[PDB]
Amino acid sequence: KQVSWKLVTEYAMETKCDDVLLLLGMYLEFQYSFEMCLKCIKKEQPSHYKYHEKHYANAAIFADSKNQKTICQQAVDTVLAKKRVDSLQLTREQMLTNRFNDLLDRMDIMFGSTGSADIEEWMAGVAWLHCLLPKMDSVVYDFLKCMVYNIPKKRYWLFKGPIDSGKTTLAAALLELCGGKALNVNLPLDRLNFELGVAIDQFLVVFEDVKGTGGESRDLPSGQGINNLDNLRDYLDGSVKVNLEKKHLNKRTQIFPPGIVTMNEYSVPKTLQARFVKQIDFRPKDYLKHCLERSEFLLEKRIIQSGIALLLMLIWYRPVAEFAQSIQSRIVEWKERLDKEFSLSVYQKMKFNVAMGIGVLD
Amino acid sequence: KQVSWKLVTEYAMETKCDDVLLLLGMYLEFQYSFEMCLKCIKKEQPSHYKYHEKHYANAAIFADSKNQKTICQQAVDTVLAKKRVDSLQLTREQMLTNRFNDLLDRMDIMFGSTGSADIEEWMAGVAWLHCLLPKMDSVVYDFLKCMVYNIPKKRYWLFKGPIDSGKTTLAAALLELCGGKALNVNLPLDRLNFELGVAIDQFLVVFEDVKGTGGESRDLPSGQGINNLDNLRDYLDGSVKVNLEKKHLNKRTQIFPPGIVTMNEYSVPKTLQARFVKQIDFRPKDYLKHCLERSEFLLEKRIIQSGIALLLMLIWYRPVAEFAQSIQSRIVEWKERLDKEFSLSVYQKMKFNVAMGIGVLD
Amino acid sequence: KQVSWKLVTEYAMETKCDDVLLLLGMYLEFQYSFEMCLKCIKKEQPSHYKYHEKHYANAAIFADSKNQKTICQQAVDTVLAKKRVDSLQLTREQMLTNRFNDLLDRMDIMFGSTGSADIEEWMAGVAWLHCLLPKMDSVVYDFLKCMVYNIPKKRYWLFKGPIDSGKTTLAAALLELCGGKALNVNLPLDRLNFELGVAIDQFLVVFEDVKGTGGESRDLPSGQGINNLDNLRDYLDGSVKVNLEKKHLNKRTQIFPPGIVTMNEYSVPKTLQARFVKQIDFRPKDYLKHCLERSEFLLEKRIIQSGIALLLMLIWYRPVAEFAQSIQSRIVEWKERLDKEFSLSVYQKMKFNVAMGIGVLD
Amino acid sequence: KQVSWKLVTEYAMETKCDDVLLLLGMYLEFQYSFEMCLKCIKKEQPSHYKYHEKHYANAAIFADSKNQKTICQQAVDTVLAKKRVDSLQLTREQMLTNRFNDLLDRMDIMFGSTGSADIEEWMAGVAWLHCLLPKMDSVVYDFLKCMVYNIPKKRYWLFKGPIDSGKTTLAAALLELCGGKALNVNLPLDRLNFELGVAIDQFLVVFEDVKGTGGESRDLPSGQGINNLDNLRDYLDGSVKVNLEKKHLNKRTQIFPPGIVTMNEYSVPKTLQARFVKQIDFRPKDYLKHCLERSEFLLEKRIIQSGIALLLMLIWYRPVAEFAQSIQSRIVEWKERLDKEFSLSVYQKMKFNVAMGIGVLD
Amino acid sequence: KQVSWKLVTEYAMETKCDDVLLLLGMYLEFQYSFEMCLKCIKKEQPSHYKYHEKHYANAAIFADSKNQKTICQQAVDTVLAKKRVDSLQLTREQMLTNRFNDLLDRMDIMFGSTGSADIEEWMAGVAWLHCLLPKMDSVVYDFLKCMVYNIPKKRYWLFKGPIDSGKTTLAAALLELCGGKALNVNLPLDRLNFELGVAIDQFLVVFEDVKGTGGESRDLPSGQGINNLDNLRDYLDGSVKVNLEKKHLNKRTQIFPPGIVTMNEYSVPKTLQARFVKQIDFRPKDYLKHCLERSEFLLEKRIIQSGIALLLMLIWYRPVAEFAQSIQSRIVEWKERLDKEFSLSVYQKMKFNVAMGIGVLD
DNA sequence: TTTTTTT
Ligand SMILES: Nc1ncnc2c1ncn2[C@@H]1O[C@H](COP(=O)(O)OP(=O)(O)O)[C@@H](O)[C@H]1O
Ligand SMILES: Nc1ncnc2c1ncn2[C@@H]1O[C@H](COP(=O)(O)OP(=O)(O)O)[C@@H](O)[C@H]1O
Ligand SMILES: Nc1ncnc2c1ncn2[C@@H]1O[C@H](COP(=O)(O)OP(=O)(O)O)[C@@H](O)[C@H]1O
Ligand SMILES: Nc1ncnc2c1ncn2[C@@H]1O[C@H](COP(=O)(O)OP(=O)(O)O)[C@@H](O)[C@H]1O
Ligand SMILES: Nc1ncnc2c1ncn2[C@@H]1O[C@H](COP(=O)(O)OP(=O)(O)O)[C@@H](O)[C@H]1O
Repeated sequence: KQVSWKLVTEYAMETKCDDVLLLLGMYLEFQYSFEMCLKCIKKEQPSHYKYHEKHYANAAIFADSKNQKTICQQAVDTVLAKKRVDSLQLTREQMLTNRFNDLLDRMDIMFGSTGSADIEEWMAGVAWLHCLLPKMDSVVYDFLKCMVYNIPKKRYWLFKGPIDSGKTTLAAALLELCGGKALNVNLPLDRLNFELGVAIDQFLVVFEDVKGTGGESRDLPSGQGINNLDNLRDYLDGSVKVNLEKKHLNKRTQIFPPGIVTMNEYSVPKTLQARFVKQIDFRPKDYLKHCLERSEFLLEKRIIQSGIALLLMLIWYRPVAEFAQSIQSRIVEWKERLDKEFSLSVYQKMKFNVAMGIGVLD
Repeated sequence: KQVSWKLVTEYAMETKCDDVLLLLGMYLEFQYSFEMCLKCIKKEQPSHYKYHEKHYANAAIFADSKNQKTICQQAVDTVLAKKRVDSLQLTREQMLTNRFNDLLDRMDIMFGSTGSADIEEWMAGVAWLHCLLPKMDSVVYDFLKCMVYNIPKKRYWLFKGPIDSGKTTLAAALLELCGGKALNVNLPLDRLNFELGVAIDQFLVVFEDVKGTGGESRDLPSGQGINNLDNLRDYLDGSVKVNLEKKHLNKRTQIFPPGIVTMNEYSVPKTLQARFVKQIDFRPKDYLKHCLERSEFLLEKRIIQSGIALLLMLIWYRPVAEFAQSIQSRIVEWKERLDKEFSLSVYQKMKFNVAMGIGVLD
Repeated sequence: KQVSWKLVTEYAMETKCDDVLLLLGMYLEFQYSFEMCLKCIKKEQPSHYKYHEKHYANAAIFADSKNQKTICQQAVDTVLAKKRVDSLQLTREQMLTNRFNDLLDRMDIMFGSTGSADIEEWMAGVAWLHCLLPKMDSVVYDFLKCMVYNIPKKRYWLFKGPIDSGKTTLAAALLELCGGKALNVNLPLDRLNFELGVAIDQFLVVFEDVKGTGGESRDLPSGQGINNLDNLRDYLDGSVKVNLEKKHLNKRTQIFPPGIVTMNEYSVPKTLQARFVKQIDFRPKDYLKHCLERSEFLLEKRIIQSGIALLLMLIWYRPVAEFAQSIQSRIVEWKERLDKEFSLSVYQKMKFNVAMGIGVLD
Repeated sequence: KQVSWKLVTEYAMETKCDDVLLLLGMYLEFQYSFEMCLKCIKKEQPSHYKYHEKHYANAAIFADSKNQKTICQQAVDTVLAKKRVDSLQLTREQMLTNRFNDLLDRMDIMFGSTGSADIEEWMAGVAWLHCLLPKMDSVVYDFLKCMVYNIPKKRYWLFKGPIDSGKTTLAAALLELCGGKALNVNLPLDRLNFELGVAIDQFLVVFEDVKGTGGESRDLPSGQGINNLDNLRDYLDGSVKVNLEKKHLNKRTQIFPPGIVTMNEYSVPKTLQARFVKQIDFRPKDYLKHCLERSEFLLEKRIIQSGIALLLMLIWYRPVAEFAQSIQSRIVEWKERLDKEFSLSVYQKMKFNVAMGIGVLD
Repeated sequence: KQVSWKLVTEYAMETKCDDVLLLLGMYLEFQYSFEMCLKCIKKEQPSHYKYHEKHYANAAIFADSKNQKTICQQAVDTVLAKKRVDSLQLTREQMLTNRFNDLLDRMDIMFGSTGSADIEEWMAGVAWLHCLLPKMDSVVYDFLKCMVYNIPKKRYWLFKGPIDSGKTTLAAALLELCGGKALNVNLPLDRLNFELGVAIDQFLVVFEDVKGTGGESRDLPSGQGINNLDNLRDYLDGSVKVNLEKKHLNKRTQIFPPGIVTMNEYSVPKTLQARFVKQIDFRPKDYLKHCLERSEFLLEKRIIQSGIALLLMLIWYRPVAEFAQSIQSRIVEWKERLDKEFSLSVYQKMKFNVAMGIGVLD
């Protein structure tokens, strides 16, 4: 009998696998007998136990084959081909809707019967995130719409505040909610060349902790990031296509993606201040610090950094009609799921605990 | 049965794909039944629904095949071969006539029944651009004439002026009309060679926002760009061929393209001013600035940066005889469309609105 | 029924193609029917209409083939193989005699019944070049002997003088007459390897617009050229075989070509001054500018740079006996055309016009 | 009806080709019929008229074949394989004996009645060059003896002296008398990897114009060469096998060959100074230059640089027993044949003409 | 029939052949008949006449084969693979056994029937070193066993003395008895990290001429070398694995090799003094200089500075039963050779005349 | 792999 190359390519497509060694290893685990597989019976990894039943007959023949890495390469090139087709043909609203579909799939497993996580612990995360800024759910929705519409010169937001105020916490959650990357522009103009190359085909970027110079009475390290941003003005404005470089690969011409700049209270040049739409001032708050000392599980599970928490915030607060037409069905299912388990009185009691600096789940 | 490699090569020539991954992704999705195909029913992308019914039989057999990327690589070689043949054998008037034909195909789709845009928005763009410089249609035409003749020494145009003065708006629109690339020569010398390699076979080059030295006299940043340009003087003149390189590929010998330099008001060494045949001064105009803020659809849809707008300007103002004899019959059809859907009073009112800082549609 | 690889090899040999993409593109055009081809009926490019009828049957079999680039790579290597054989086996007099035959073939097509060139406009170029230096045909003939005899350490010529004085003009014309490559040595030492590799198997090199270190008090830019070139002294002499390099290919060992160095009034080290035979000083001549300004057809058609203009000068002034024995019989045919289509007096009027700063033709 | 790969390998062994494009070009010329072959009738090159009649039948079938470059690779590999066998298994005296046999075969054909050269002008070469130094012919013998012994850590020679002093013409003459390759180590140390790779299985290495640090006040610019050699100490000592590299081929483990360094008057670090066995320093002379001005055939025909001129000198001054025993019978034929024409009285007269600066002839 | 690839691999294994083109070249020699072979009758090399009778049948088929280099590549990979199995097991004793095997075989040649120098020069040098330092025949055997055991903290020996005392000249011979490299730790601390990386995967390290501070009190130059070395605590002691990096490579983790420090007479901080297991003081002796001056061939043949002189000393004095139980048989022959080629009394005569300051062969 | 990256 012969290997079906078509069944391998299907598995790669449905697993969304970019990687020749990961695919090869995953697929070789299907050769052992289905009826007695310990990895199925512990139900431990979803990308195994959902597929082993189908692929056993092909995996047995594949284990005898001589072509193995050649079969996996064609499968991986098919998955890479779809990504490139999508990048050039989807509108930004569809890219975001696909990303929410990926997140909702992970939530269904994570809060399912074999799930590890309590939904009570993640709703405590929504209560703590809501106290970080005024009107958080509007701020998150304004951010999403701004990244979708991508209007020239209305592309970037500035996060400003003392050390330990929440800047990296909120930024990391937005990066997970709509996939993106972090950049470090504090380097010399020499090395920036490959640093800016991380943004190739990304939806969103964050410039993390850019350092100015001067203001030394404030007790701040000096660096050159603000000078660099002032020379990188064209990338922030975004009217024109710029050349971007990865190590060993040819230059690509792109409209550089929108993003977030985080900084301490360094002085902005009047030039740079004008490229931003909004600045959000973060300030330290004593009640939130006392709360985290008495609700450690938020930090230790990394709940407050995670985009699943921001999505649960959006699901609770925003009306169904703001979401795109195809995802609305999953959302009304998830709303009814949540309203059945959290009474509004319990959620207001969670928020009242956070405002008092007491532990959330008393 | 066996795959027809000839039909794949035919598809690549009709859609003009250079990317092997993009061609592979496109061709695979034809494998599903044409009678049901959702993107054909939705009329989503012209690169798909115009072809699916023809290629369906071959795409099913291609999905079974074991040398898919060898098939796609040969098809991409075939499209590259036509580009190099056309580059050595066509006169620059024919190269430009072919670029106008591509744009007019986009305009037929874009302003047809399937398309999203409409003419009164984009024609207000042509009214806005005409207020930027005196006699804009003569300046655009005289530029096109210069680039087609490509006379040595008498070859490059210099745009200078304060920030927010429309240099990059015009330069990006001229770039989109002719086709070409933007280069950032502000770099260190040891990596300029790969930057200049982006010019290979292009029709235009635009050297964007080159920094000088001595800017503190004006409160301007400092950078090497103007000194690098003084070392590249051989590339600007175009008297003799230069050697250009892409990463991992052997050097190619050709005459460097003509084009545009944009800069802030640095002092220019007189040996470089001797090499620029025309200098166009841009200055702040407050009425243009007020008009954009009240007419922001001009930015949100990128109407003012786009070469389709400049071609509509040429169609409105130029007499039919100045286009090459091949494309004239297609242009009189467009003059008829525009003179049907508009009147002089409508366009005279749009320019009247701009000149008073009123909204262009008021 | 199978492709004959020998027919493609003949076509490549008769056409002299060095790159695989160009050979592939040319040959794929032959698959369409000979009885209707528009490119044959217009007689537009001579590489097509002379060969299509012979190759058509094979081209349709080539278009079905699974192996196309492999076929073309063998054919291109066969053309490169002949050029390597001749570079070891021929004397330099025969190399130049062959290059003159190639030029005289182009002159038959340019000035034939089926081409655009006007012999009066090209003989107007001879008048302008004959004014640039005194005794111009003596200079051209002494240059040619220097390149043919290739006497060690007496091989290079130096051109000095202001910007806009005819030095790059005459260098480009000599470079087309002999054939060769133009090289840039103003970049730093560490990437010169692949630049000097452009000189492999060539007859001439021209080092364009070399920059010195000093002279800044004259308002002349500083750079690395003369420092680099003083390290390269071993390449200039041609007493010893050097090692030359291209990407992915092994070291070639050969004597480096003779050539021309061009520069703008920098001072030169005594070690470099010892390795040039003759220095030519160019000083601006006002009447040549006012002539050229009224004679813009010279620049558009590039006549004053073209090697054909110096070959026409040699046919006008030199005796017949001092061309090689096989090419004399074609030169005497060209002597007769020029004495039929011009008198002396029409040529003497043109040369008087150039002295007067009037347009060359009147 | 198959191509004989055996016959191609025999042609490469008899011609001793070591480049694939050259062998391909040479073998393809044999496909045309033997009878009418214009090159065989004129007898232009021995590598053609010796072999065509034998190889014709195989070359016609080679011209139909489609593996052509793989056939030539296996033939060139066979020739490179034999040189490595010789390089290990021959006695080092016999390698020099073999190289003289190659020269003595080549010297006989060029002084044949069919040859272009003549005895008196090449003996003027012997006269001029023996005048260049004190006791020249015994200095050449001392060099040959030193290289033949190759006593570890007692190999290399220095030369030192200024421009136009004579060092490089002597080094070039020795290089052709032996087998050898010139190297340029003035480039930065990390690039030298493939430069040193040329010495693989060579007899002599010569380092030409190696530059020190400082001394620039004499108009002798600096470079990395001497610091490189002090790093490359392990290769001069060569008491152990070094590892030498070339592109896409398995690397060679070998002792680096004996050789010569030529320099201008730089300082030498004591660590490097200790490696060189002998230091034959140079001084300029004036009547020799007066003679060359009047005797231009010497440089035109490259008489003074060639190893044939030193071999004519060693034939002149050396006793016949000092050579190897196989060539002893050839050397008496050249001793006699040379004396039979060129008597000592006329030799002394023209040697006086050099000494007096007259110009050598009569 | 077909080629046996295993017969080729047997020849490569038994010849211990490391290199593809060398294997190809030697195996092709077996094409011709065994009975007639001229090399077999002369017996010039063992690698031919031992095998030709056996391998002739295969070599007749190998000559017709169309993929000869692939056969040889597999054979060489088989010999190279066996060296990496042996790397698994090498105890540091067995490293020194085979390091000696490589050096005796070069002694067998150089002093042999086909030799190049006579032991009467070498033995007077061995007698000279046997009076440079007290009891030195015991020192070298003790030194080597410290290196073989590589006991932590017991690793390093300090050679101290004023200039011209014998330090560098003995360090050369010990480094050539072992294998290793020298390091120059006088560099500023920034550059030391790359210098130390040269020790990657080696048996021995030698540190040369560490500059102190305060040595100007005796006109000694001063520098950081001692202060750098005092800070390399973990590299000297050898209890823990340390990181090493070459330029352009990733960091390697290993125990740092043992070694020798040679020092120009400065003071040593008592921290650094605790790192060295034994200190050797070298002192000027004028009778050693008079001896050298009256025996200058000792230096000019470089008798003193070789691992050959130290191995020859280990042969003379030490007993046989302490050499490894395999290699000890090869010292039987060099003992009996020396005991008969040289006189037990003549040694004492030349040590006497050395100590007398008389010429060592007088 | 070589080149590019690294230095
Ligand atoms: N608004 C706040 N008030 C008090 N503590 C905070 C606040 N936001 C965050 N923290 C504390 O600071 C830690 C780090 O927050 P992060 O956002 O990573 O720092 P930064 O604001 O400097 O980027 C959190 O884990 C939490 O313990
Ligand atoms: N005459 C003008 N006066 C003031 N602003 C202008 C004028 N023309 C264009 N603009 C502004 O130019 C902006 C485009 O950027 P641009 O000025 O071209 O950048 P740069 O000057 O760096 O090339 C537009 O967003 C618009 O607001
Ligand atoms: N006699 C002259 N006076 C002024 N300009 C001249 C003269 N001769 C040639 N030129 C100019 O030389 C230009 C070409 O450059 P050229 O002077 O040959 O080299 P470079 O600019 O490097 O010195 C032509 O476009 C032409 O305008
Ligand atoms: N005595 C001499 N007479 C004439 N020319 C000489 C003499 N010595 C050297 N040369 C010139 O220098 C070249 C090589 O000698 P060398 O002293 O090495 O010069 P360079 O230092 O320029 O290489 C010769 O080929 C020749 O052109
Ligand atoms: N103990 C000694 N007494 C006198 N001269 C010596 C002594 N040791 C070496 N020499 C001489 O000193 C020269 C330099 O030796 P070297 O090892 O460079 O000195 P150092 O001990 O400073 O390293 C030797 O070549 C030798 O001629």
